[PDB]
Amino acid sequence: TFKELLEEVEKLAKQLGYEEAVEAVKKVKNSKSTREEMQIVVEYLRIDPDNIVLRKLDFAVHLKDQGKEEEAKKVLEKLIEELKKQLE
Amino acid sequence: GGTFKELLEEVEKLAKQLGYEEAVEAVKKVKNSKSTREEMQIVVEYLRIDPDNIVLRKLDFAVHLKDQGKEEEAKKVLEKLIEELKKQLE
Ligand SMILES: [Zn+2]
Repeated sequence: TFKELLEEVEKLAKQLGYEEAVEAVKKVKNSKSTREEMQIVVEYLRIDPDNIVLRKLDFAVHLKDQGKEEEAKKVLEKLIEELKKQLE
Repeated sequence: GGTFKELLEEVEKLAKQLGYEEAVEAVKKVKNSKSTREEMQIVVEYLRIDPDNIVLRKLDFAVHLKDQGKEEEAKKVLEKLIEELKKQLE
């Protein structure tokens, strides 16, 4: 699921020491709507504009906002793969 | 240098001069948009094509801010982007 993929992202970014990213993913994972998800993304984009997790999370939430949930999840699967490859 | 749209016109001209063709067309489309919902629709289609383009990234953020009714902070983002583009140009 989207939230399950978010949880894996959060674990990998945590293992990588991305604490701002961890905070935003966790808050998006616990959001009640796409509006709130996107509000969270915007706040963290302000704090860390170059962060690869934030940038991919932004694009995925955009896709979820459009009802393109499968593509949104494919974005996170690719982010998970990138995080893993930095880690192994 | 004034409204959101004029700032967008200036981004569009500098990005054109630098040769950012995708970002030029996105900014042109955002500028001619009827709603923040349309503006965001355009940003997303162009983020898919070129996710690392600096103009697209700042445009996305400015449109978010406009979406939240923070029009003045959105203009400030574009003003910072215009400053950066003018730096790489001269
Ligand atoms: Zn965005």
